[PDB]
Formats: sequence, C-alpha cells, structure tokens
Amino acid sequence: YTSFNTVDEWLDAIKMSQYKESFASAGFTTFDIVSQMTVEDILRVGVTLAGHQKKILNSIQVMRAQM
Repeated sequence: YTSFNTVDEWLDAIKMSQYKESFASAGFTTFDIVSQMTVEDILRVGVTLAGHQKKILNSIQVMRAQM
C-alpha cells in the first residue's frame, strides 16, 4: 500500500468518508500515530458505527505491517 498520499487516501480505501475530522482528534491524520492502536481507539475517534469500527481494526495493521 505504498501508493497513498495521506490518511485521506488510506481511509478512502476502507470507505471512511465520515472519519476525517474524527481521526484528527485522536491523532490518526498520518502514517504513524494511527499505526499504534486497536479497536479501543476506533470507538474513541467516534466510529460507533458497527462494522466500520471493525473495518479500520485490521487497517491499522497496514502500517505496522511494513514498519
């Protein structure tokens, strides 16, 4: 996944239109901070939406995978 420009291009691949300013509060606006959390953090950013919360759960690993 080294073809992304910013968290906007990454969250876009997982369908996160209503998760922009939401990730800015927790600090997931780049390829690093968001690569150090789990499902407990998704519920904090405001991802109460079911399914969507578990979707980014495996996405957070896309960063630690190559890191």
